[PDB]
Amino acid sequence: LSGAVTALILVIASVIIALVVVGFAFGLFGAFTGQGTVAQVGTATLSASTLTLTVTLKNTGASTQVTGVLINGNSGSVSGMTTISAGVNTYTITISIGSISTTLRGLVGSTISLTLILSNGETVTVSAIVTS
Amino acid sequence: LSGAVTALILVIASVIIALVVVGFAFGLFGAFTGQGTVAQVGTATLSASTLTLTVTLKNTGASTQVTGVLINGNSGSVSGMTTISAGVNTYTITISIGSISTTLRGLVGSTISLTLILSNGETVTVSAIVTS
Amino acid sequence: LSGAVTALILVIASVIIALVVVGFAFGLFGAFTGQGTVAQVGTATLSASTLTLTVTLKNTGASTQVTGVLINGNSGSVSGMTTISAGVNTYTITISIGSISTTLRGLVGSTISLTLILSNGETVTVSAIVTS
Amino acid sequence: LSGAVTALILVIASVIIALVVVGFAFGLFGAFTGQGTVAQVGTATLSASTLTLTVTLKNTGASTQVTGVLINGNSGSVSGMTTISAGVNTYTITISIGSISTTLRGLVGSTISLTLILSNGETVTVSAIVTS
Amino acid sequence: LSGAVTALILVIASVIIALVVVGFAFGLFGAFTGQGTVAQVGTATLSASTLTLTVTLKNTGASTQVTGVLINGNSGSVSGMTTISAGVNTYTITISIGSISTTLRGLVGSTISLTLILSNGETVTVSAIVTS
Amino acid sequence: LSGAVTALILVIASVIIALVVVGFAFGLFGAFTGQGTVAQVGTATLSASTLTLTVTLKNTGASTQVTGVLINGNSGSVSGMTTISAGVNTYTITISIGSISTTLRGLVGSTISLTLILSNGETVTVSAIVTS
Amino acid sequence: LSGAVTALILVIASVIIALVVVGFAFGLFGAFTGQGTVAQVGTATLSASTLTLTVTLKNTGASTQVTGVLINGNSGSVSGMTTISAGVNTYTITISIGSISTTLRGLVGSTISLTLILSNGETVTVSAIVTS
Amino acid sequence: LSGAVTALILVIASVIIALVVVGFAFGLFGAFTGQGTVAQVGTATLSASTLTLTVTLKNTGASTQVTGVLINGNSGSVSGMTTISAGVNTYTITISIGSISTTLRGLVGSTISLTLILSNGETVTVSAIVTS
Amino acid sequence: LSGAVTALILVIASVIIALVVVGFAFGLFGAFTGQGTVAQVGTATLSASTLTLTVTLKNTGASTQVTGVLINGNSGSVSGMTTISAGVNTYTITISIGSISTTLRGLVGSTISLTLILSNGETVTVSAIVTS
Amino acid sequence: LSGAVTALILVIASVIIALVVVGFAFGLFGAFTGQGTVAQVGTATLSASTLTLTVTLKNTGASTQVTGVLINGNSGSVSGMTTISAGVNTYTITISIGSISTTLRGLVGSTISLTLILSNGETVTVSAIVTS
Amino acid sequence: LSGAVTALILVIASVIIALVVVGFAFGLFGAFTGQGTVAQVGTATLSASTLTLTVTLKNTGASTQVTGVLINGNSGSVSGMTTISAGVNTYTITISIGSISTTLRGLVGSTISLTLILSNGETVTVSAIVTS
Amino acid sequence: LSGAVTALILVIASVIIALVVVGFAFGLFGAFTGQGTVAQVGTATLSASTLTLTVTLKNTGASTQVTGVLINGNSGSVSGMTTISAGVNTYTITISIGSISTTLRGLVGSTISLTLILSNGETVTVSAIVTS
Amino acid sequence: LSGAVTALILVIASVIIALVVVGFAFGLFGAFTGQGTVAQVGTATLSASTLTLTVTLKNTGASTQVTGVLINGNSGSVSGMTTISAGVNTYTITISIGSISTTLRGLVGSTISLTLILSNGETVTVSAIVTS
Amino acid sequence: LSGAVTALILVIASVIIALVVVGFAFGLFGAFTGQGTVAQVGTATLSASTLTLTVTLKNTGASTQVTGVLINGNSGSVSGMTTISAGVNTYTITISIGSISTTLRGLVGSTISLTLILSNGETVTVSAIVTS
Repeated sequence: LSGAVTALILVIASVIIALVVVGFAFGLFGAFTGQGTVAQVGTATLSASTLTLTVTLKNTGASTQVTGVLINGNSGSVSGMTTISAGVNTYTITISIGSISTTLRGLVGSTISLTLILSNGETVTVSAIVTS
Repeated sequence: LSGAVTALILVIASVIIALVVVGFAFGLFGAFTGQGTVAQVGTATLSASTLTLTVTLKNTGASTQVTGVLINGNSGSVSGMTTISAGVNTYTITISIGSISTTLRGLVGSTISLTLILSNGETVTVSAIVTS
Repeated sequence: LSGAVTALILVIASVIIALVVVGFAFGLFGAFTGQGTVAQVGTATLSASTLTLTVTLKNTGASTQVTGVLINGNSGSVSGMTTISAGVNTYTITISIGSISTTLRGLVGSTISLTLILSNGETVTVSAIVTS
Repeated sequence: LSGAVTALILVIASVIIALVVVGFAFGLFGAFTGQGTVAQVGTATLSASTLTLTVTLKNTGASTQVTGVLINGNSGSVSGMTTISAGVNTYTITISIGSISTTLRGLVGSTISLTLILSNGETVTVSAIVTS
Repeated sequence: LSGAVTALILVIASVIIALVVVGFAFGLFGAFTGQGTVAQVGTATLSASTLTLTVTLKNTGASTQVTGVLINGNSGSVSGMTTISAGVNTYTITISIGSISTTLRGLVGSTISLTLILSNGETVTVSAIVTS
Repeated sequence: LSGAVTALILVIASVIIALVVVGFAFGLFGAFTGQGTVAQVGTATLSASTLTLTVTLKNTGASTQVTGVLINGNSGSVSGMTTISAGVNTYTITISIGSISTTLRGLVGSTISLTLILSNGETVTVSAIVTS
Repeated sequence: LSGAVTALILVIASVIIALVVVGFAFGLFGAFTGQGTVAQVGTATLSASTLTLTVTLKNTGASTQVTGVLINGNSGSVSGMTTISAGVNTYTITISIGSISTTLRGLVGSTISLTLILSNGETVTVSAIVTS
Repeated sequence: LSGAVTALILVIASVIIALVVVGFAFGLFGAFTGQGTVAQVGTATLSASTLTLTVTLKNTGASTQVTGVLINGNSGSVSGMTTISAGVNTYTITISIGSISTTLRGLVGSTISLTLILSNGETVTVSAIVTS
Repeated sequence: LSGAVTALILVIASVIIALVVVGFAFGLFGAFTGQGTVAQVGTATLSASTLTLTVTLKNTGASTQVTGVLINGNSGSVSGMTTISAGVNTYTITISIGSISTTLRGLVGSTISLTLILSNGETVTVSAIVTS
Repeated sequence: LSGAVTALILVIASVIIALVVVGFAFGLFGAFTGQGTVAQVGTATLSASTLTLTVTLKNTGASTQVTGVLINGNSGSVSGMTTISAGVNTYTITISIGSISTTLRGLVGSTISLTLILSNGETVTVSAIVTS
Repeated sequence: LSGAVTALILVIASVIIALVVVGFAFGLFGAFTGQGTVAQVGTATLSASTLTLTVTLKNTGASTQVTGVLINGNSGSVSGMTTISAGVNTYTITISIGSISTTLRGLVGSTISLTLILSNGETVTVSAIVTS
Repeated sequence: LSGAVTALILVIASVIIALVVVGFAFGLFGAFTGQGTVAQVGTATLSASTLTLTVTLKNTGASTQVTGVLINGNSGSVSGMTTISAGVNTYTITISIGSISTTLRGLVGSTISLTLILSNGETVTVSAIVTS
Repeated sequence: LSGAVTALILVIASVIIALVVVGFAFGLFGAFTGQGTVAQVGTATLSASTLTLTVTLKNTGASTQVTGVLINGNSGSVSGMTTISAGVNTYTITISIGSISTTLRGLVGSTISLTLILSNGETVTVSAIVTS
Repeated sequence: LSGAVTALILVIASVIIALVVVGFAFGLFGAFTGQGTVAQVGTATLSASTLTLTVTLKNTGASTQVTGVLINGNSGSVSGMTTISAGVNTYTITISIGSISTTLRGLVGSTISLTLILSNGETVTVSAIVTS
């Protein structure tokens, strides 16, 4: 008599745990699909004199914050417009690095490769032209 | 004399309980087999202008209700053809999100990732092409 | 003489009472063997729109009624085809609960667990599929 | 003097009743050992056009019948070869559902999961391939 | 003569106790089945700045309170809308915890995993998207 | 004087009968202690082609013969090594059923469960491998 | 005495359930093996004026059908030779689309990429050379 | 007296039954361990013209019979070396299916996937190279 | 008077019988607690060249003997260090099976499952690595 | 009479034990969810001359000590700021290995792979750039 | 004449003793149902530096104090908040163990197992995460 | 009276037995919870020259002793630090196998998996790096 | 009494069964850890004149013989250095296939792809360069 | 009760199994992150007069041994600086090759490709200019 009731209790507990696991697995699918992506879609303009970067970055997911920016050398924080809206938009971003200041004078008119770190863990690689 | 009648009473009651448990266990097998699954079989199309989603879903179970949808930004409700029939069918679904409206204009011709919230605790990842 | 008559009377009375007890025990054996067994042998289809439960029940003993049904929130009375015949049959039952009404539309296509309350004290656990 | 005869009568009745209980327990053991076990051994073929199932079922127990079969949408009755012989044999079953017919044509070449409903309180979960 | 009377009394007492045990065992079936199954059915949403929790939860049982919540390592209390009704409905919960404050700005737009601790002892794990 | 003789006669008769009953109860104890124990101890090999069974049994009671053997559907009398000695020892048994012949060819290399009806009212559950 | 009876009943039920699960799992292997994949083997020719596609498709599994075709613009519907036989064969398929009709005239002599939508939830990438 | 006799009879019967169940449970361990599993070890050459399969199969259990083979089109009987020995051997098997004949001629030099429906309720996925 | 004497005799005999039964029941406790428990602590190794088995067995009970061993297809005898001492130990066992001799030479380096048949009514399941 | 009392006691104990097991099982989920997940977010900072490390680690679990750091050939210890704070943060940590010192001067400006080992069995791959 | 008086005395005594036994039986059930049941409902916390334990135990029975606590390797005496109040509460538990000190440093943030020793003779497993 | 005394004595004996069994079952809880669990939590350095082994194994259970070590082809003893304390520590274990020496020198820098057979009945698999 | 005796017997048997199963599972993990992994580390030199193969294979497990070597057209046996010792070694293998004789002369100085069939159920891909 | 005990033991065993599997899995991440990646970073110089070689190599991971070197003509042993330290260095390696000895005089000042066989199992490609 004691065995069967325990069997039913164990069956119910196993069903409950299985349903929780399945629900969490589907939640992972949804969350990972909706995490958010950012990638370059067109050539970006970078102002060498003022260290201002104008970039066009698409977003097919949730809003993402631009935590940091890095170059082939030193990496510096963003000055303005940290937030990235969903969809394709034109962003005005100022880069403030002590070492990079007054070092792009000779490179005006030639392409430069940059990386835009994102808060959600994604990484953005952009190629841009620099102008005075 | 009391011990034997007690033993037979307990045996009969325990047999009844065990049969009930076995029957419920088999009912669980049937219910989980027939719970119903949904998966995509081809490229879908998401209209950019009217936020109209055209998608084909393969169902191998009971009719399911599409309670919600998820897009790049906020989760939104669906307002057309919620019911999902059995077999293979083509659906036309309208999405109602105020904020994400008109953002799809920039992304015409690209590829997008969707999620269709289903009633039976299931999220179906969907791939669609954004068209205007 | 006085002792002998008393001994004879006592022996006869003891034989009578022992026979009565044995007959009662055997009647108990028969009644408990034939008290009635109820179990579910197939997937139950539960409707959320009209709150109607379709179930299959096997009975190898006495016929029994369904006094009530216990669902997620609270026990509710049954209003259709309470009587359970012998053998294997299909019973269609209408459940009337005001409080739990209009909650099951979110569960269409999922699986639900509900318990039947029978007249003879036995509780039959049932696994069912929610459909609209 | 009645005490001794009462004790002897009670001992005899207890012995008979305990023997009955033990015999019933062992008979129940034998019956449930030979109750009838059915499982699949090879992939089943389901014909979308004719709704014919070419399934091979292993039976390690007593003979049992197919009361019904449930498919994605609605459970339906079976037409031929309901009786299942002991041992592994190939069976042909015709499935009749009102609306399910002609819906599986889009599923040709895919995989479908269905469960049969046997007589001995058992549901057999069968994997299947739809065929043209 | 007293032996038969004692045997009868013991038989009746054994019957009463056995019926009580059977009734208790059958009542425990509903008592455990009705405790409810709680599991996520769709991706949740968490606001980093306001630290307010939006989640969708499915319940197949009685109302269950959320005693505490833990996200990374620490357990915090919930502010409002503690009670969880039966069925699938959206839940808005304000989360109060000192450690999380000023930390989630890094994880904007990134998937996170958190668990809600319920009153009935059942635990639910949730996958959620952190939003600004 | 008349009463004392009857009292003496009744006392002596009651003592004699009580001694008889006590001795009979002790005889029941001794006889039921060594009624016979038979339980399978090792894996049994069943020959498919000739339908020959090879099982190992453990005996702790008096020698008991095998009345018959029950198989999935048919019950047939044994033909070899009916007698079971006390202790653990291998037995070779030939089963005689007309229909079982050639039926077990499919299950070569598979497990099967059989029952051996014994003379002393005991049914022994047996697990065996069908090897050709 | 009830405990051991429940033990054997539960053991037999667990054996049956495990056998059914194992049989279904092993059947799923062959079911998902036999579904068969389709991949183009030779260069395909698409006739711009008559919208006729001459493609050879290698089918390594069960027979499938071509529900729809996807081209540079909107999707299309096949009209002839929908059924795909097993093995390698040359197929003649006609595509019917209203708006995209005759637009290929400018692309005569070039190469185009199209995707076929098969019945078994499959998309087949096909490389096509347009001819006059 | 009678109660004590009944108690001892019940104790002895319970010991008998419990030991029988324990012995059967331990026999099940050997029965399931010794059933035998068969898996492919190396690439299997196939003859397209003669429709002969040259496969190497590893068996670590009991002898088994290859009941049938499932090929892309439809399952067919195997007419060569149904018997499988223990250890690792090279088995030459001739497949007898009329419809699929000469279809493999096109696929000479490409890999193919087969399924063998073993006797002991097992399907072995086989990877083979088609040769002529 | 006779009734009083009968009552006294039966009371004394009943007390003695109850003490005997409870003593037997309590003795069974130690008898079954000390029966013997056997399981492997470490992986075994079977030498194909000499058919010597090296296994580590954990015993938490009385001494037991290895009556036989179950291998892939057949049951063979053991001829070395059958006796098992209490406590974790390393044992060397020589296996003699003529029919499947020298077959393991091809299987060197693979896993294998083999079963030990003990004399205490138990079957030990042992995992081993075949080595030369 | 004692049989029913034992039946009730065993049922009560079994129910208590089953509830204890279920409560422990839910504690397992509650423990596992908060065990912590750590992943890199962006390019790290490495100083060759000072051997000072500053790396950003996403933290979603309980704060844990850093047992050590993994370097090219030899594992390394942690000098300061061993404790980690939940959430994205920048922390200055010093590796203390005598041999590795002054070796990094050769590889200034080249990508390097490091590993941070968590105390609770987590090892995370870190990609960094070496700077002077 | 004495026979009737003796029979009446014995009958009254037997009735009184039987009623005493029946009344004693029910109080036993009452005491065992009110014996005190303890189960876990939430994840616990252990401090590495101070070893302070805070756990929530569901209490469905009479107040049962904790005599001691088990740890991974030893038995830990209770030094704080021995008393337990029925219902979910917060307890500050300190363990007086000397050699075990400074052994939780390396486990901070990992799953740990503990067990409570109640004063009523029951033990409950604990799942927890230790913190610094 | 005779029946009443037996009822009382057997009830008391059964109650004592029931408490003994329940106490054993509840003691088994802590007995098997504290049996000893060990896991691997960090990269284990292996020395090629002196065969010195540096591991990191968390001990969340009872104090245990490493009974032996298994390598790719040989099994050898452990030289020092056989005892494993509670909590994560750095363990230096020396292996003494003549054949293993100097063979692993060619495997410097690779990944090697080792086995540590514990004394509590659980085996441990370690991921190790061969260093010189 | 009888029920409690049955309960103790069942508990002891269940503990023994669980111990055996857990020990066998740990044995499985040990065996799979020690089964042996074989891969290639450098280019293989194949002599076209006498079809002699020189390869360098690393091994992390037991010695495994080379059952067969496969060439583009036909599989063949090996003649020397069948045994593969643990650790990185240089092996010389002679292949005997009549058909491929003198065919390799045209491939002198060009890349080729090989295949090895090891005894431990493994296939190895070997890149080789043909030398005259 | 026995079922509950078995459930507890199996759950605990699964706990240790899952923990050890997770730990071993993370160990693989650690080991393969630390395996050691070696590649060329600058133009190498080979002295044809004395077979002297000067290359610059970077080892981002563990110390690795140059077991052998391979050129187009043949592969010979290395005699100079087998050991590789962490970080870049100028390696003066003496190569002993038979066939190609004193044959590079003609190609002095021309590009050549060299291959070195490392200890961990990875090969490298060297672009070197041979000099007189």
